[PDB]
Amino acid sequence: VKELLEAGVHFGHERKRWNPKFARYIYAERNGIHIIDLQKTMEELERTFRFIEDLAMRGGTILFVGTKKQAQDIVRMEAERAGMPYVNQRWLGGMLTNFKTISQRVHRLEELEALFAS
RNA sequence: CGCGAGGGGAGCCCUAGCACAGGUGCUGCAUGGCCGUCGUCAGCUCGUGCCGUGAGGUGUUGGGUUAAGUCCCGCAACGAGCGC
Repeated sequence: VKELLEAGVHFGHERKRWNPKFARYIYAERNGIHIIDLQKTMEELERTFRFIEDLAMRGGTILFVGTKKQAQDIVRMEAERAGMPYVNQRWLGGMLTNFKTISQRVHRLEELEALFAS
């Protein structure tokens, strides 16, 4: 089930504007674009979900983020459809790093959300 | 007190003396207060996060607008205070 899906049309991307580090994940350069090695992809997908799963079952929250248009919307979906926080707009600076202070606004949200109906 | 004369006496006053007052005498570079000026000009900063060996940055650089740090949209920043 997996392979086919991917092999479908979900691999190989940016071309000639890469990073040599990422050279471990790549099959070849067809007509220009870098054809990522899915074979290896799979292997990694595993360990990844393993982690996700080994966490999704222990009451742990995850934070998804995607501030790019060619991927905004969807991320908005998959998040609400999982109750997992997320970021679709401008990922403010110091969120995680200055949470306590960013939160201050979240509180200001309800501060109004309440004064809304009154 | 006292028949009374007169005698003691608390304020206030006059003399004497003691302790002290008073000085627009100096220092506005010892000061408080208050006033004048840049100028009512659009400005000056703070809390936390982040960058930087550090002084310090970022915020408050950029795009449009305004009498305006006025408002907006952007953004490793997220907000706030004194000014407007």
